[PDB]
Amino acid sequence: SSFKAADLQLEMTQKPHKKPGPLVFGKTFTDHMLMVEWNDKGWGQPRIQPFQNLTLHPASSSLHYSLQLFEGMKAFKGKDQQVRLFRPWLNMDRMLRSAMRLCLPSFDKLELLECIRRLIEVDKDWVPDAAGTSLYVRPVLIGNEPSLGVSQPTRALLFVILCPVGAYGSVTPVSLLADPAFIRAWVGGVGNYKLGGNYGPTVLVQQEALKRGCEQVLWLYGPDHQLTEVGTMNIFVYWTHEDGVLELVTPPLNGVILPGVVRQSLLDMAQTWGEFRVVERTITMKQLLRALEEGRVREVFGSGTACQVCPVHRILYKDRNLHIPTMENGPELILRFQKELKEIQYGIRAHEWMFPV
Amino acid sequence: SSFKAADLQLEMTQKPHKKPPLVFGKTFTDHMLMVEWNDKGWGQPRIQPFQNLTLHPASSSLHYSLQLFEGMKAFKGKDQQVRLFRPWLNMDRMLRSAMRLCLPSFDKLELLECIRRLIEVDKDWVPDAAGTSLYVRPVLIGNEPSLGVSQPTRALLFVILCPVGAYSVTPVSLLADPAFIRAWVGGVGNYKLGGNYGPTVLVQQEALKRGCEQVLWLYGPDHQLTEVGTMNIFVYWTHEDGVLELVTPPLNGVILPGVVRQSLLDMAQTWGEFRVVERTITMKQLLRALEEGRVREVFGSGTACQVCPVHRILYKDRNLHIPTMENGPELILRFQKELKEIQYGIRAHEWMFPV
Ligand SMILES: CCCc1cc(=O)n2nc(NCc3ccc(Cl)cc3)c(C#N)c2[nH]1
Ligand SMILES: CCCc1cc(=O)n2nc(NCc3ccc(Cl)cc3)c(C#N)c2[nH]1
Ligand SMILES: *Cc1c(COP(=O)(O)O)cnc(C)c1O
Ligand SMILES: *Cc1c(COP(=O)(O)O)cnc(C)c1O
Ligand SMILES: [Cl-]
Ligand SMILES: [Cl-]
Ligand SMILES: [Cl-]
Ligand SMILES: [Cl-]
Repeated sequence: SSFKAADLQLEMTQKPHKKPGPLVFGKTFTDHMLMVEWNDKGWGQPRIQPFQNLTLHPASSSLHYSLQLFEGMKAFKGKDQQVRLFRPWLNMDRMLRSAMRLCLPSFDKLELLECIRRLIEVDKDWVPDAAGTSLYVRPVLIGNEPSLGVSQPTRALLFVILCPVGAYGSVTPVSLLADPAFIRAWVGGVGNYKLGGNYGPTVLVQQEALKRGCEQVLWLYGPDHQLTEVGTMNIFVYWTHEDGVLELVTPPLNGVILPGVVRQSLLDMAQTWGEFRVVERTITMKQLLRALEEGRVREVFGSGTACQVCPVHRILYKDRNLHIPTMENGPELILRFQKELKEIQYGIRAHEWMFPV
Repeated sequence: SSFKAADLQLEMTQKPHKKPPLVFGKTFTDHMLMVEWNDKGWGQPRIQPFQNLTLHPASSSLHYSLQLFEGMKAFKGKDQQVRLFRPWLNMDRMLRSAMRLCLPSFDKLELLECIRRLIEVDKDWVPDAAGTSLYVRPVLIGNEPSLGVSQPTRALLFVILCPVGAYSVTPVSLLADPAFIRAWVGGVGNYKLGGNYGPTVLVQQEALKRGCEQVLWLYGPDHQLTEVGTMNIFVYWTHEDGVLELVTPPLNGVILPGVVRQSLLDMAQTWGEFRVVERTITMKQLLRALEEGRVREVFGSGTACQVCPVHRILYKDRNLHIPTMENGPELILRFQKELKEIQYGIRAHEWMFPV
């Protein structure tokens, strides 16, 4: 029933744009896009087409009832000009889970991956090769039922667009607002899926953080103020735990955590090293407060595709500014992660995580 | 800064559609309202032929759900006068929604007049059979062509219209499973935002699979009854203190403040015949009240279906008969009678806004 890469239709652009000569994340797009339509006849043939507007019926359920989901992954170009995607199978898996949660049509993950490979191959010259640059890949699946009844759509659109990017200077630390009034996601909810509806409501919360002199939001959960995420990034703490053991901890996948690809990759790398405990456990502000008083915290940071690994130096909680000594500790773990990831992403070391285009 | 109705651009259709049993939200009228917002502020509002939207693939409406909507009804009286039901409350709510998603503010009375003009142009689409109306669907979306999660510098406000029939005293069954969560305290379930709806589609499919028609949304360790489908919930009973009462859950974060809900509270409070309260309702209380024969009627309220009775609730594996229909339903019938008198201009009333 899935659309097939074997049926890919291609229309080259006749309005090719000049590439960037200052890359602002997510604002510059390449010449082509993928588009696939689904209706009562199933999936149509996939097509690579020139970058262009979507035409939607004004009642489209994508716009009224948020039948929408997305992905985000990067492709990187090595010195030899070979382009490789970073662990894209995980994004495909996550995308399909999102689709099922929103009653959107199923597709074949490898068929989509091949279509995306073909699209990036067409726009290969858009993938920059300067240090710290990449191509951001944005798949999207939206419902497209022209009806105001809240219902499973009988029509949908799957499309993929591409953006050359730089950093989002990838080792500049940030300050976080930690206010329990704002709740990103709830157990039994959809916070662990990459659905559009999870993001729009955060915009005002981010504005409030800025107003309070902070740069990003630390999302707290539950009566014990668990640290869940930071902005649109997973949170990690490298510390000596209350039992005396040095560990890297991140919250477990209990429903309010988006299971990041970078997150998983950091756990995977640190487990492979075998040099300290690597654990998924709830982290509370009580534990962090005590650990900071007792000098046991080394580094705190967010993980995610767009910004990679970002250090945190301050947390504002219950009107008090908590200094986080991440930069004082190197930040050694952060720098090590960034170096090993860069070697893999740009092909300095062969690795099964990279998917060649 | 707001767009002004005085600046309205009118483009009449050259291809009118053939007019219509009306199925909710699937038939559209000939025209729509469109207004764009960008760095220069609001453009001039426009009434134009119903037509597709053209959106940049990076539009923040489609990636980060920078989208909200409204729903309200216009009614045509016997003499063809068309009137909107309490539209000021929808404009108020729409603006609260806009602020919550960092979308641009607009002047509520300017939008109302633009909407009046649109309905006037499409006045012949407003049906006048008993139980029929015109459903008005305003929408505001962010339209920033950027993958950054940020306040948009572009937005689009549009309004489409649907003639509708019934949706009106046929009772429904509800699935009440605490696994399902519509909204949480500290969330945005109390705003009419697109994001609150998409996740419910799968849950509604589970309700159907279990032989029920709609979802009774439970919340909290005490299994509070919050909402029913996309409708507010009311219970008419004799409470544990022996007092006859109409109760609906309070606006404490997980309840969408319905216009019909407020109207029912206003109406019953004005009668002064029984106690009318906003208080949480738990399954424990309902189970006990059912066993003691204290429950008279349970129903949902909302624009598309008005007031709908409930006759059954499946609470996990236990099937509960709700005696609404054996009790008249006297309250539901009275509310429906009085609202009809007001909506269709039988009785002049400040709740109605003439077109
Ligand atoms: C939703 C995926 C695309 C995307 C949008 C966006 O706005 N951001 N912002 C990010 N990082 C901001 C940030 C910096 C430091 C900390 Cl500790 C937390 C958040 C990311 C990423 N990655 C991202 N992605
Ligand atoms: C979200 C606004 C438009 C809209 C869509 C939709 O699907 N519905 N469904 C409704 N009612 C179903 C229902 C019937 C009985 C009970 Cl007890 C609960 C829900 C309504 C309405 N009103 C509506 N509106
Ligand atoms: C996308 C996302 C992440 C993790 O992203 P990866 O790029 O898969 O590592 C974490 N949290 C939130 C809220 C996200 O949207
Ligand atoms: C719109 C809405 C209501 C109330 O609707 P009114 O038509 O304003 O009475 C109640 N609950 C939910 C979930 C809604 O979307
Ligand atoms: Cl992998
Ligand atoms: Cl998960
Ligand atoms: Cl009013
Ligand atoms: Cl409210």
